[PDB]
Amino acid sequence: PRIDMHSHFFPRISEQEAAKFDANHAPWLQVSAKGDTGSIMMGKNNFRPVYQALWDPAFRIEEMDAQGVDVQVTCATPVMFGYTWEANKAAQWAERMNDFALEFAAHNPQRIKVLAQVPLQDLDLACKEASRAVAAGHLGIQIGNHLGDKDLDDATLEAFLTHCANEDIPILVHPWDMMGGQRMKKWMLPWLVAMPAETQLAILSLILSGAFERIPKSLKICFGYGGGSFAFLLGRVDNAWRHRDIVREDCPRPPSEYVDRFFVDSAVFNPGALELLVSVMGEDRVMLGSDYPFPLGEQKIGGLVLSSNLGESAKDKIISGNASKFFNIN
Amino acid sequence: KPRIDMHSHFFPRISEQEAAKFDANHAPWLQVSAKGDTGSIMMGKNNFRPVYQALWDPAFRIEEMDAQGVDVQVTCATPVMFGYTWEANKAAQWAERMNDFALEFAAHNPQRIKVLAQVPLQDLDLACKEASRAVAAGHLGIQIGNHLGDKDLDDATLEAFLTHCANEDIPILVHPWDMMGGQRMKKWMLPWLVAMPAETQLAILSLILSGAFERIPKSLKICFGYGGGSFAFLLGRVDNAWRHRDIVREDCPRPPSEYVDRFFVDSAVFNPGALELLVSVMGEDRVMLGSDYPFPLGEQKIGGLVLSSNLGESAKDKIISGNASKFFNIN
Ligand SMILES: [Mg+2]
Ligand SMILES: [Zn+2]
Ligand SMILES: [Zn+2]
Repeated sequence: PRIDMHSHFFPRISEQEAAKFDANHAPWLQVSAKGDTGSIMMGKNNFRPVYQALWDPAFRIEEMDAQGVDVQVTCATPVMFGYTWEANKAAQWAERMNDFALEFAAHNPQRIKVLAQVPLQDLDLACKEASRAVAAGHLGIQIGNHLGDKDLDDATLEAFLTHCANEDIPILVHPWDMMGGQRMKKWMLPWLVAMPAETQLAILSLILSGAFERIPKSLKICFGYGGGSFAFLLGRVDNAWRHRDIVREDCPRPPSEYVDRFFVDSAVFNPGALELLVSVMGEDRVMLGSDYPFPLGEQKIGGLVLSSNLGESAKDKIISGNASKFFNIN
Repeated sequence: KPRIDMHSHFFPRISEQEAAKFDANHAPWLQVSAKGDTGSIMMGKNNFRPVYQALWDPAFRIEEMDAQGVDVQVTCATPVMFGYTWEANKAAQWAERMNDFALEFAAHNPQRIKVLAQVPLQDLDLACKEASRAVAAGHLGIQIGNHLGDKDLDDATLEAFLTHCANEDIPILVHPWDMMGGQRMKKWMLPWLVAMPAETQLAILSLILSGAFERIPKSLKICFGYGGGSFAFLLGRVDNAWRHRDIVREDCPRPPSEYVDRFFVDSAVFNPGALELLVSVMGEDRVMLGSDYPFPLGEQKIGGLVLSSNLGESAKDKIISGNASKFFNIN
C-alpha cells in the first residue's frame, strides 16, 4: 500500500463567483476552451498557469494509478488561504473552499482524502471551521506557517493547536515565501531559501517557546518539505541551547528531544538529505509526500524513499504505515 | 603536518574615545575589566557582547592554541567591525586602522597567527585598493560580509570585487552578518539559528544561479562560513527546481550542484551526520576546519567534531590541515 500525504488541488470556480468575494484578490480557475490546460487568476492577470491534474479528480486517479499511489491526501493550494483578508470574509471563503474540496473528494472518497483550510487570523472562527470541516469528512487541516504578513508567536496559536489536539484533528503545516522581503527577487529564491527557513522557524518557535510543554501530547502535527532546513541545523540549535542562557529560558529540555512531538514529510529531493532526516526524526515520524502534481513535485512518487538504503521496515512506515496512523486511514 | 583553524576572530584594543571619532553610536570599542581576563565589546555607551582575553591578547591566545593542539590560527575581524553602512571614506580609514591592528596582533607570532583583512565594501574602488594593500602588508586574504543591504553577492559591484581578488590571487572568507528577518525572530538567538544559515545559503545560490561563476575566473578562492549554512542540505531542492523551472535555468548553464568545484566551506556544522553530508556534497578537498574561536558558540574542543566523525583518515587530514594550507598558502 502507498499513501501520499502531500498534494494539492484547486477547485473549478469562476471569475464571477470569486468576484462576489473579491474581483481582484480572490483566485479563480480559468480553464480555456481547450480544457486540458488552464490557469489560476485573480482579476484580469494570471497568477499561475497549471496542469489539468490540479483539478479533475478522474484525471488524477489516472496518474495515481500509473504511480503506485493508492490513497492521496490533498489540500488547498496556498493561493487560496486568504489569511490577509477580513476575518468573516475569509471564514465564508474557507467554507466554500472546503466544500469544493469534499466535492473533489466525493469523486472517490476511499482513494482521495482532503484536509481543510481555516481562517487562521481569527481564533474562534478557525476552531469552528476546523471542527466543522472535519465533521463533514475532512481528515484534518492544512495551515500556513505565516498568517498574511505575520510574526508567528501568538498565544492564540497555542490555543488553536490545543483545540485541534483535543478534537483529534491532525494538522499539516505548509510554508510561505516571505522573509528577505526585497531580496530574493529572482530564480525562485523564495522557494529555495525563504520557505525552508520559514518552516525551520515555525518548528523552533514551538520548541524554544516551550509550547510543547503545554500542548497535549495527542497533538498530531506535520511540517511540509522535511521540515525545511530544521534537521540539518538541529546540531547548531542544540549547541546554542547547551551554551547560552537565553536559548534555555523557555525551553527546559534540549531542543532535539522534542522531535517526538511532530512529524515531517519526506520531500527533500536527495538521498543523503533523506537519510539525515530519518536519522533525526526516526522512521516513525516521517511520512511520504510528493507535492503532486506540481513541476517541482517528485516525478516518481516514492521513488526517493524506495531508492534509499533504509531498512525495509523503515520504508514501510514512511510510504504507508505512519500516514495511516496520523490521518486514521484505511 | 600543521593543524590549522581557519575561522576565528579578534578584536583590537580600541578606546571609547577613539571609536567616538568614527561613530559615537555605531563604532565598536573594547572595555576590559579590572583583572583583565574578561571584557565587553561596546557600541556607543551600550554593551554589545561579553568577551574574554583570547579575543584581544595574542600571548594569552597562544597558550590556548597550545592546549588545543592548534599549530596555526587564521583570524579576522569580528563582523561588528565591518562598518558597511558608514560613509565610504570614513569606513576606508576605519578598515586600514583595523587592518593595521590585525597585523600588530599577528606580529606577536606571525608563524602561528595569520590575519585576514576587512575592506570598505560599500565602495568598490576603495575596497579593491584596501584588499591589495592589506595583502601586500602581510594579510593572507580578506573576510567580507555575505551581503551589503539589499545587494547580494550576484550584484555587479560584488562580482567585480570578487574578480579583482581572483586576478590578484587574494583568497576570500565570506561571513554572515546583519541577518534577515526584521521583527520576526528576536528571542532565543533565532537570527543566529535561522536567519544566518539562510543568508549564507542565499549568498552561495546568488553566485550560482546568477551565472556569476561563469564570469568569475576559476582562480577565485572563496570560502563560506559555517558549512555554507543550510546550502548542502537544500541542494537537492535547488537542483530539482533548476531541472523543472525555466526561470531558475535563466542564467545558470550547468546544474547548480556542479558548481561545488568553485568554492569552499568551513566545517563548523555542530553535528557529525551534518558534517558527513557536507563532505559528500562538497568533497573532502573543499572543507576546512574552522571553530569560531574564541566565541562561546565556538567549538569547545577544536577539531573534535572532525575527529569524531565517520570520515576516512585522509579526509580528516585534509580538513584539519591540508586544505587550508593550500587555500591560504600557509607553509
Ligand atoms: Mg538589488
Ligand atoms: Zn506543497
Ligand atoms: Zn565567525
